[PDB]
Amino acid sequence: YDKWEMERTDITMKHKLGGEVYEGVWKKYSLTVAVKTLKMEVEEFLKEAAVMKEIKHPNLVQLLGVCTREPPFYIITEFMTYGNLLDYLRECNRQEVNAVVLLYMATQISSAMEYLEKKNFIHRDLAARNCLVGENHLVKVADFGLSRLMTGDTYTAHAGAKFPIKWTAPESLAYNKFSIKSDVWAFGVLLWEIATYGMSPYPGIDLSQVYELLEKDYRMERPEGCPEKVYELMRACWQWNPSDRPSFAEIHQAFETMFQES
Ligand SMILES: COc1ccc(O)cc1-c1c[nH]c2ncc(-c3cncc(C(=O)N(C)C)c3)cc12
Repeated sequence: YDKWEMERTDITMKHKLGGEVYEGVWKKYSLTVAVKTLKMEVEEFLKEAAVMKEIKHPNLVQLLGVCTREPPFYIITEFMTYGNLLDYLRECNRQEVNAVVLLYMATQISSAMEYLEKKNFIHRDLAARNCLVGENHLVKVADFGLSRLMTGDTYTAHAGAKFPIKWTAPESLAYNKFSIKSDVWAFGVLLWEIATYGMSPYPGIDLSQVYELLEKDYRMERPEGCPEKVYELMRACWQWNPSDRPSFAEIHQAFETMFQES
């Protein structure tokens, strides 16, 4: 798609942000942008740009342009001024980022995931570190790793793939299998990260025993201050059987109701 194509000279790099990711300026609009460069495999990078062209949602990071004719290749996106959600929650004023703001953040993220669910994408690395925060608690999900997968289907990760174990669904840990329901599992963990203002999940629990614990129905306990209804949602996301987990449309509806009633 050539409406997306721009010359690399249209952008000036201002600050390196790691991970081959720069804060840049789109000079004709004096616009601050994020720029991902390639110093992963080329074809993988180009397909990631291709997927992002199809994505249009208020809570998914918006593609602005690509430079894909000649190396080095660029993917240019909107810039989210406050950076990743994990550090944002860890460093925030909790009187400002209070319970209703946490609900608002969860509603936004579930809205993005509902859109992906509907458009046959999976994310596969849903976590606070991969959400970005703009002004007035706007949250966007980073969408650079999206894979096409018809919502009824399963992706099998390449042999020897390494996971973020504590965000990873049981079926992914055991069988390298991913679906939108494994994104639902990860969303549950993300909810826990939000509720704890960015605590690390399963604290102190040895990574090699996480799977064994999950199969015996161990789950993280309700965070201090966490509303019971939100915790119930976490627990639904963490059902062992992927088909028992709620869809993102249901999750989003549930949060929309909670947020509106707050
Ligand atoms: C081409 O865009 C990307 C490619 C890779 C990536 O990981 C993210 C982005 C991305 C898009 N919009 C963004 N808006 C803002 C920031 C950003 C600003 N400041 C600090 C941080 C941060 O938390 N750390 C550096 C740890 C992130 C990143 C982005």
